[PDB]
Amino acid sequence: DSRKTYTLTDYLKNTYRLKLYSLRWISDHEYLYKQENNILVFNAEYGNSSVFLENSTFDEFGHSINDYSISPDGQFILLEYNYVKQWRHSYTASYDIYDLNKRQLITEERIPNNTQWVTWSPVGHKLAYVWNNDIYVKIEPNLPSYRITWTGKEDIIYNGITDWVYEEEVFSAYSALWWSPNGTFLAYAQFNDTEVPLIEYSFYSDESLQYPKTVRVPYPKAGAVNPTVKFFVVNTDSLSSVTNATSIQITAPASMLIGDHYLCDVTWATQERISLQWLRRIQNYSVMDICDYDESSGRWNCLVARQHIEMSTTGWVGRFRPSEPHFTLDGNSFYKIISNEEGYRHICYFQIDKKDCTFITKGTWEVIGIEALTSDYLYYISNEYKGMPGGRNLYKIQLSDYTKVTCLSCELNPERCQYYSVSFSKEAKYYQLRCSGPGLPLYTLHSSVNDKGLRVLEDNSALDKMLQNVQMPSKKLDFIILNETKFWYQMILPPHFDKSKKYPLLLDVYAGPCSQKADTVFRLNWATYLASTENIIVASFDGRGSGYQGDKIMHAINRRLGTFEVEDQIEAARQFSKMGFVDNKRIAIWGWSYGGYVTSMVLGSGSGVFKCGIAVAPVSRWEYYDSVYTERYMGLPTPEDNLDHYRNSTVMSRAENFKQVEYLLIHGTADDNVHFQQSAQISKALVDVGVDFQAMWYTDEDHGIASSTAHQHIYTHMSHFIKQCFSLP
Amino acid sequence: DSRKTYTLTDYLKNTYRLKLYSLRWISDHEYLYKQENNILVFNAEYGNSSVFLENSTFDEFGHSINDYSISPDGQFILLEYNYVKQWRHSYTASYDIYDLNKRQLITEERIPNNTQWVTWSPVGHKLAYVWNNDIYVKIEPNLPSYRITWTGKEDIIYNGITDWVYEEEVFSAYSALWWSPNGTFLAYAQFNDTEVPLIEYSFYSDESLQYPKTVRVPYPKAGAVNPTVKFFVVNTDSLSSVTNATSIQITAPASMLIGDHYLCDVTWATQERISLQWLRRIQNYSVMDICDYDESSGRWNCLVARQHIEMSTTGWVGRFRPSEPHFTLDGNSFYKIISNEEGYRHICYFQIDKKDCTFITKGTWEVIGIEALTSDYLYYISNEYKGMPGGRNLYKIQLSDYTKVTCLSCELNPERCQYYSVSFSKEAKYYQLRCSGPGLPLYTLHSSVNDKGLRVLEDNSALDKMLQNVQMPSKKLDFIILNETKFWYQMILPPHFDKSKKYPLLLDVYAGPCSQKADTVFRLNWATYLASTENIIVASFDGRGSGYQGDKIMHAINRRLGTFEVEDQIEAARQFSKMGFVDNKRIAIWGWSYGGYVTSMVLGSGSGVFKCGIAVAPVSRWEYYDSVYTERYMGLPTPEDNLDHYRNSTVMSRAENFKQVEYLLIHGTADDNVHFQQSAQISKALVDVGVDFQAMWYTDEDHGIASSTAHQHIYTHMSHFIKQCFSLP
Ligand SMILES: *[C@@H]1O[C@H](CO)[C@@H](O[C@@H]2O[C@H](CO)[C@@H](O[C@@H]3O[C@H](CO)[C@@H](O)[C@H](O)[C@@H]3O)[C@H](O)[C@H]2NC(C)=O)[C@H](O)[C@H]1NC(C)=O
Ligand SMILES: *[C@@H]1O[C@H](CO)[C@@H](O[C@@H]2O[C@H](CO)[C@@H](O[C@@H]3O[C@H](CO)[C@@H](O)[C@H](O)[C@@H]3O)[C@H](O)[C@H]2NC(C)=O)[C@H](O)[C@H]1NC(C)=O
Ligand SMILES: *[C@@H]1O[C@H](CO[C@H]2O[C@@H](C)[C@@H](O)[C@@H](O)[C@@H]2O)[C@@H](O[C@@H]2O[C@H](CO)[C@@H](O)[C@H](O)[C@H]2NC(C)=O)[C@H](O)[C@H]1NC(C)=O
Ligand SMILES: *[C@@H]1O[C@H](CO)[C@@H](O[C@@H]2O[C@H](CO)[C@@H](O)[C@H](O)[C@H]2NC(C)=O)[C@H](O)[C@H]1NC(C)=O
Ligand SMILES: *[C@@H]1O[C@H](CO)[C@@H](O[C@@H]2O[C@H](CO)[C@@H](O)[C@H](O)[C@H]2NC(C)=O)[C@H](O)[C@H]1NC(C)=O
Ligand SMILES: *[C@@H]1O[C@H](CO)[C@@H](O[C@@H]2O[C@H](CO)[C@@H](O)[C@H](O)[C@H]2NC(C)=O)[C@H](O)[C@H]1NC(C)=O
Ligand SMILES: *[C@@H]1O[C@H](CO)[C@@H](O[C@@H]2O[C@H](CO)[C@@H](O)[C@H](O)[C@H]2NC(C)=O)[C@H](O)[C@H]1NC(C)=O
Ligand SMILES: *[C@@H]1O[C@H](CO)[C@@H](O[C@@H]2O[C@H](CO)[C@@H](O)[C@H](O)[C@H]2NC(C)=O)[C@H](O)[C@H]1NC(C)=O
Ligand SMILES: *[C@@H]1O[C@H](CO)[C@@H](O[C@@H]2O[C@H](CO)[C@@H](O)[C@H](O)[C@H]2NC(C)=O)[C@H](O)[C@H]1NC(C)=O
Ligand SMILES: *[C@@H]1O[C@H](CO[C@H]2O[C@@H](C)[C@@H](O)[C@@H](O)[C@@H]2O)[C@@H](O)[C@H](O)[C@H]1NC(C)=O
Ligand SMILES: *[C@@H]1O[C@H](CO)[C@@H](O)[C@H](O)[C@H]1NC(C)=O
Ligand SMILES: *[C@@H]1O[C@H](CO)[C@@H](O)[C@H](O)[C@H]1NC(C)=O
Ligand SMILES: *[C@@H]1O[C@H](CO)[C@@H](O)[C@H](O)[C@H]1NC(C)=O
Ligand SMILES: *[C@@H]1O[C@H](CO)[C@@H](O)[C@H](O)[C@H]1NC(C)=O
Repeated sequence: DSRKTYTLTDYLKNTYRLKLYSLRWISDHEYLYKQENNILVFNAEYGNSSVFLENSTFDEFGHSINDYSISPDGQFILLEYNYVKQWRHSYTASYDIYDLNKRQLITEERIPNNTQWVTWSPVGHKLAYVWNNDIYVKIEPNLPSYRITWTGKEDIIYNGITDWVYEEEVFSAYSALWWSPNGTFLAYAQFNDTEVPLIEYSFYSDESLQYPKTVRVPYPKAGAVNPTVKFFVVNTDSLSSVTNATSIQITAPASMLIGDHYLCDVTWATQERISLQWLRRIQNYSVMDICDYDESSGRWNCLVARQHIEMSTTGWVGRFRPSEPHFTLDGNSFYKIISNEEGYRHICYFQIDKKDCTFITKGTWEVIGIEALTSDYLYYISNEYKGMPGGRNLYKIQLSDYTKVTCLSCELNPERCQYYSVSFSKEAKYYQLRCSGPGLPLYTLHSSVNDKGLRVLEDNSALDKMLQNVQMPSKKLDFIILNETKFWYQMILPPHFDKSKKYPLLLDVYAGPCSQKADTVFRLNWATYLASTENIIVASFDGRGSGYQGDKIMHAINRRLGTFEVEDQIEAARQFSKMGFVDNKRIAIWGWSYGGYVTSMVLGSGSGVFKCGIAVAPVSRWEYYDSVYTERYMGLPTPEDNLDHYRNSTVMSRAENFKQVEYLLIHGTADDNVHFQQSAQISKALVDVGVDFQAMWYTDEDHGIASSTAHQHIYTHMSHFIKQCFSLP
Repeated sequence: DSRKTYTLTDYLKNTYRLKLYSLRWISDHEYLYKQENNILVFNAEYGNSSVFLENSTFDEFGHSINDYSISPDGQFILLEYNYVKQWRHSYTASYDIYDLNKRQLITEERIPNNTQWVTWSPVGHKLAYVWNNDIYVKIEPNLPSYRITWTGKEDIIYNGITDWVYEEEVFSAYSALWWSPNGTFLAYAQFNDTEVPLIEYSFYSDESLQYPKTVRVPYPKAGAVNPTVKFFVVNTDSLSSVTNATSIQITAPASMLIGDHYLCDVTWATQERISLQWLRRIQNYSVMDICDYDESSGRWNCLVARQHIEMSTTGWVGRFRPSEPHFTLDGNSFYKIISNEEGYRHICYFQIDKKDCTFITKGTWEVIGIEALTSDYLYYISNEYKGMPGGRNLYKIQLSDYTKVTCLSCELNPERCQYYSVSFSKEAKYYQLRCSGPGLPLYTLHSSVNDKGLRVLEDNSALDKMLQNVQMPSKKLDFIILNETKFWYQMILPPHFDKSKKYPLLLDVYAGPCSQKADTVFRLNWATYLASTENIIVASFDGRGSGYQGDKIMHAINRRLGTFEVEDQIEAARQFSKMGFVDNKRIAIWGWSYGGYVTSMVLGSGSGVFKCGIAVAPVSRWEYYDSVYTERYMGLPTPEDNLDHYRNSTVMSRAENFKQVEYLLIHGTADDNVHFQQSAQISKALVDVGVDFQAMWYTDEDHGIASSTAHQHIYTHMSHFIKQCFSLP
């Protein structure tokens, strides 16, 4: 075989590039798609298109446009520019609105620079935005804004946007604004961080900055004072009739008000009914209130007969938070993913004023998400097919007959396609299927009326042809049985893999709660190079604490992070050794974030199994990580609750055992998420017991170490380290 | 040779210890000396002693005593405890006073906790102390304090103590208090840092600390707003319990008041006469005022006829600051080191009211310091002997006939002893000589009247016996000639050095202005180990910019840091690499502080001479370092002054040239001096150009990286790096 291999430069320079097909539904039968910087509009039924916005239109706009957003009535387009990233989801930007009918930029009453969030109403062309921590509404794009809040205050009061911890750990979004279905009402949350402590770190900036800047962020570490939250609804239709429209507060239930709590979900049911879910700071008790607008009082009332409790005796509520409800059109019932009596997550059907629900799916597999609901069908993704917890398919269940469940994707291309996601048009008339592996991604379009495939949108035939000239690695997905339970693993195997040889092995770890590192997804990544060019097996194992296999497995680490999930990676490496194609003297481990924590715990365990390892941006002590994530699994770090385990589960306490291994510790100095502090404390502990190790800081990089140069630098540095460890030239 | 070598553990565990003999003169004929934690008093003439304080005296004291200070009259001892270090010289502590006559600890009116500086008067037993940035005076140890100042304010107003930059770069001390010779008057400086910007950096502390602390220090970087200064004198004999004390201000001369300036020296001449030197912010102009008490007005007057101006056309004034004057007994004349008309620093004799001084020494060598003055002789250290700028000897010059100069140390033991310092008794009746090399240190006592050698105090004979058992390296000191000028170097050569073999070579560099790395001092350090155990030659070179050889050499880098001193280290290595016994494939370079900057500039030069190097806490860009040191050499970073060269002399601009060398970059995170920022910007520049390198941070370590565990860890890490570079096992 004289074909080239997949090299590090190939990875770092994106030589072999996956094509996507990212579309945006603007209706029940049209979508937008960018082609040669032109935005085209496509007809789903026939596949013909036209130019929606010529790629030259904003030549002489004077700025580079980052993104765009069409009003639901298609009368306007919002153009985003001057984009400046903040955390994982947050950023600020400038906005212009372009009038499509008269084909002209609107120059009057512009959205201000440094706007934090903007969203159209779901119907028409109203806008809500947040600027300097207060909410503003525009009824018409060219006309003046109406201010909604006056309490906004940098780092203290957040209206309509989340603070750091709610952005990262509860909403996975910066926005905390929710328009009603037809745009009459605007709901929002207000966060108060007044007594929340600040994480402080230096940012060095360009070489020209003489004094470093101190970045200061309200961030509650485990056990600290959390932000408090209030919820409001305003009637935007009243805005042009009164000077100052009233924001009506909906208070949390008494069972939440007795102590610390969170708002964790907001979902509109009808034009005059909203559901809110609340969670206790001890995250095993959740309450949903269903609240109706009282026209005679202008108030929002939440009948106790409509309140729904969710709790767990074995762990926390939800995979990472309570699931979202999907209401029927009349808003009198809803479907929601709930853990059943056997501990498997399945779809339950609720009437709003009845406490007991009815499970409509069951079995020893789980529903991943509900994707669409019509009058006749519910569409969901699950890992049922072939009992592979790491596969994903789309299913359809008849609402009048639950025995009628159809798999829409399972058999389309079963060899190539075992991991799907879906994108439905506005009334679920069409759907795009996206297949992520195990073969090359395939994107296809389907009609819901007959479930027939309309056409292939992207098939990655260009890449298929390129990769034919490369010695690519293969991937095995399989399981081992421990204590009568199947635990799944994957291996990236070198080309021409030969079972009678002994290969070096790298264990690639994450292993946080509900994680999944063994799956059917196709990836071109660092492991690809390591296997293809360096003949290293790269393996991953999903042990106790891992997700999508029921609560018996997921809740095994409840109140006990740093125990079974760590031990199970060690045992996985033992089991791989027993398979006979692994060089016992050359087994390494690596991970990022939680995977950095686990790597570090494994390297400090004294097991003798691992020669070396690499931790990137590790957690080292749970008291240094945020409250919402940490306490979900660990409870509170007090003598009365779980302080003893918090104190027993640190990396630093294992420092002496690092004498036995080669370690490389890496961290970005501007990491707002897992603070540089965490690695600073690992290194001090290692120095204090006289252990030699290797280190690398990345100036001004955050948790993703994702700038183009730093990305290339880190993988280059790590490659040298691994190769040296394994005596590879 | 079956003998052991000098190993890394020997260096780190201090297995081979130099003995010292630290005495404190308390009169013209007695000194104090600590023996077995007893404090003994010695008669200089006969060498008999008595116990002054038993080591058992404070057995039940209840705190460990950090240090002590006996009052000049022997009646009290000040006991220092609860020591907490601040910067290079600053610290706070608690103090108790023990009355030696009544053998009792004083319990009334005690010195407060967290005291910043304490000092006895020079005669008797008055005390002055600074607490909460204000000055207090006690006339008797058991009596209440008189508060002298009321303006003290943390980080803003400093009375009687220095701020960060005056401590490090001006006074080399935290105290800004100066008692008059008999204690009548107490002079002091006040610093005002109102508009000085703060450097901010994180401090992580013990693992128990949930949130990192931000340390904030008023520190003026090059070109930034500097502290301002005022000077005052108070009469301690006329203090009142009923009224606040009156401090008299002495203002700076008008030629200083015109712009930014510094107070740089304070020296009392008589009981009623004080000298002050001031320095312009452009540090090539200095003025001395001589001020006399006026008993009828109670004020201090400085006659313009007694003003003495000092300026430099080629550089800055003084080696690092204007030199201190040495007044005669009547205070009508003084001696001071000044650069002569050929640029060599020699002793000049001034009359207080005459502009012209008379040089009393001359030659192509320099006076290092003035050590004592009597009516007949002035005693000084110089590098005259054998024309060796890296040796030091004690001389006396007859004040009535300047042709009569006598070397007092040169011939005592010329083979062992070529580097001396001295400590004279109160009226120069006796002196202690301290020989530091090139043989083992030797401490001897002498009488001035006929320069008799009275006795050997400590000869290090025990260490000599031990060292005969180990294969110690040798040291060569010699010179190369670069266009017509001798430049000196030293090499630490392996045991059994064979000039027909080719050894690897490490260049140990500092090379700051007025530095000297080639000398006759005996050292037991990391180089000792590298030569003795690893057979590496460790060389050092003093090129342009170096000290003690005249201003033509020292001022060669005026306004041009990072040019000639860098070029000259490359040239030295180029020359060493041709000498016959050097392996030109294995030459390395390392340095700390200024030496880290030079190392980094050398590695970024593109010379091709060096395989690898190590930079510890380097300067990387002059705009990041403090105003007083930086501007002394570089002027101000403005377009009108020297900005272009500030911008041309960074490490970051040379990043691309690091592609052909191996570099290790090390910095402590709590470096208040050369901020971690400076290395953070180097790393980012190398990442940006795609250059791989090695790094190590030291959490919570400062510029010295001097904690016991961090010290051992750094030298261990550097040793592994150099051995790898040189292919040494
Ligand atoms: C965000 O939450 C903070 C509390 O964490 C609220 O701050 C508190 O506001 C109350 C009422 O305005 C303050 O009480 C007042 O104190 C003053 C004395 O200074 C007294 O004159 C008043 O009669 C009353 O007692 C309280 O000082 C303040 N507490 C803190 C810790 O700042 C704040 O109002 C919340 N903001 C919003 C928009 O919800
Ligand atoms: C330490 O130095 C600071 C900085 O120069 C001194 O503060 C300054 O003090 C003067 C005199 O009080 C202030 O002058 C005032 O100016 C304002 C204009 O803002 C004017 O309204 C008044 O007529 C007055 O003249 C000046 O503002 C002030 N600057 C500051 C604090 O930023 C301070 O007095 C010095 N402290 C000591 C103890 O020497
Ligand atoms: C050191 O000893 C001196 C006396 O020592 C005598 O020892 C002889 C061997 C010889 O060298 C002789 O010349 C020398 O004098 C102590 O001196 C004494 O000091 C006290 C003062 O408190 C007086 O009472 C004595 O008169 C005086 N003797 C003389 C004439 O000097 C001295 O105190 C002692 N010093 C120490 C620190 O122990
Ligand atoms: C709109 O109404 C709100 C709520 O009443 C007003 O905000 C209050 O303003 C007063 C006076 O400044 C404060 O004391 C209250 O604390 C405010 N409450 C809130 C909820 O912010 C707001 O000022 C009104 N704006 C206008 C234009 O009248
Ligand atoms: C969007 O829904 C809202 C709420 O139901 C509608 O506003 C109500 O309209 C009804 C008329 O059927 C009236 O009884 C009320 O006066 C309105 N109530 C409120 C809360 O304002 C609104 O008209 C709907 N919009 C559209 C376009 O149908
Ligand atoms: C939510 O979790 C907490 C913490 O585990 C539970 O509180 C425990 O309650 C048990 C039984 O009532 C007590 O014996 C313990 O003292 C509590 N745990 C500790 C050690 O803090 C609570 O019961 C859980 N709630 C649900 C719904 O199961
Ligand atoms: C000694 O001088 C200080 C001058 O400040 C006096 O102390 C202050 O008096 C002022 C009144 O002008 C108060 O506002 C302060 O609180 C006082 N002290 C401090 C801590 O600043 C003091 O009274 C003077 N004593 C005499 C005898 O004159
Ligand atoms: C310390 O020196 C001071 C200053 O010369 C002496 O104080 C003077 O002494 C005479 C007494 O003979 C008085 O007439 C003067 O008024 C004093 N001057 C001042 C400024 O007070 C003093 O004698 C010396 N003190 C000691 C300890 O000897
Ligand atoms: C102190 O140094 C400054 C800076 O080098 C000197 O100022 C320069 O002097 C020359 C000659 O007059 C001028 O041509 C330059 O333009 C001056 N300014 C600068 C910023 O370079 C000053 O002359 C020096 N003083 C002494 C005593 O020599
Ligand atoms: C897409 O084309 C539509 C034209 O309708 C006919 O197209 C023929 C090719 C055939 O498939 C017939 O069945 C169709 O009736 C037109 O109406 C749409 O406006 C076009 N859409 C876009 C976005 O270009
Ligand atoms: C602009 O659009 C046209 C589509 O016909 C295409 O030829 C051209 O390459 C596009 N340019 C950009 C900016 O990609
Ligand atoms: C946004 O900032 C730009 C650049 O300074 C300015 O010209 C423009 O007027 C600003 N836009 C708004 C809405 O204020
Ligand atoms: C204390 O002092 C005695 C007196 O000579 C000395 O010999 C002894 O060894 C010392 N030991 C201590 C307590 O340091
Ligand atoms: C110093 O602090 C200790 C402990 O609080 C206290 O007992 C002592 O009195 C303090 N000393 C003085 C002189 O203030």
